[PDB]
Amino acid sequence: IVGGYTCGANTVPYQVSLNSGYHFCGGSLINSQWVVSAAHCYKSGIQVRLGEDNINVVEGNEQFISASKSIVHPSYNSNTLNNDIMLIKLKSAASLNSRVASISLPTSCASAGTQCLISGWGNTKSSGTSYPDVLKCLKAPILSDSSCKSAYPGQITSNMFCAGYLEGGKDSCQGDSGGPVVCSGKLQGIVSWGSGCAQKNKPGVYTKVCNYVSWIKQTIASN
Ligand SMILES: [Ca+2]
Repeated sequence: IVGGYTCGANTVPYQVSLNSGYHFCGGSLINSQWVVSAAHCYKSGIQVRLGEDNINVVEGNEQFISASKSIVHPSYNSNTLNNDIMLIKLKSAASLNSRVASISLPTSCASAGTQCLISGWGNTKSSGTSYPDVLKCLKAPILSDSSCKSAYPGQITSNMFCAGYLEGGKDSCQGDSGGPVVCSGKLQGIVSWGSGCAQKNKPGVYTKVCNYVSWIKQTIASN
């Protein structure tokens, strides 16, 4: 996260680190047994890490749980990142507590201007690399469809939205992928892609979760 702030330990309790020897993507807990993340985060042998703040330090509220199964969206296109969403089922159910809490799925889409909390352990530098050890947060609005598609002509689908600031300086970044975009108490977005981080006229692109709710709920119910 570039130009965000330290969330504070466990203030985003649905936030998950996906670990395969090291943190490589964020994810969002959606019930005790299921995490949503970006399909481009797909990797064999994920351990989901819940309750994390410092990802480098055991602070005492962690649960580490192996994935039993990943289901990438049927229509996921890795070239375009269209349908950039996947479900990861936990080998055993997370123990839900104040630090490990699921986030509601949307019952409808949010509109342009709605303020969202984006969080993650990705790069905090606009040009260079510094990765934080504690979870970073950014409040950012949903951008207009038109400003989204204007920034990335020929790349934005009805399954994607932009959030952030056209002026740049504040964005999600490498390491944040898969992570939550929460607006008004719902998971509206997943950290998907972008052109660099926090650049002018290059806001973050997010998987539009509200298009996927029936898919998630059917899939979870059948798995
Ligand atoms: Ca930790």
